[PDB]
Amino acid sequence: SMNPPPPETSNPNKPKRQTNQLQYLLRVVLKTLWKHQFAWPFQQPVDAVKLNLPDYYKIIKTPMDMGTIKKRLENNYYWNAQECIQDFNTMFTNCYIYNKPGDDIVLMAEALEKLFLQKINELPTE
Ligand SMILES: Cc1cc(/N=N/c2ccc(S(=O)(=O)Nc3ccccn3)cc2)cc(C)c1O
Repeated sequence: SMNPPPPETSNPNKPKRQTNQLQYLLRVVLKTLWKHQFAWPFQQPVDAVKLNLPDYYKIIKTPMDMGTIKKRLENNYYWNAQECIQDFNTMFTNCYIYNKPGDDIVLMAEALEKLFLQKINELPTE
């Protein structure tokens, strides 16, 4: 199997804005996660070809990753903070669906997700 195309990151037909929450999501949340020691599995789409995971996109129908999220933020692709938060949650969920408890990658996801949730608890006002 081929990899699916990556998620769209730009769309001139989708309205754009910058909000304090979206700024925080890029500058604090994304950037903090991105530099973490456990970020590497999550910095780009899962390359099921390169990793020889033929079933990955048979199981995961809503792929998402931080590279995509970063580009969406940088492109002002999101209108609502919740769209971005949802993308992060989808990314984590995919990991938990595909992988098993105690797998290194699941422990990595848990740790990154705990940091993510901590940071979104600090989202500034609307
Ligand atoms: C979310 C997710 C990621 C993944 N594999 N991801 C990668 C990402 C990057 C590399 S890397 O080889 O470019 N960089 C590395 C590889 C190992 C340690 C540090 N950096 C390898 C696997 C595999 C699975 C199932 C999965 O559910």
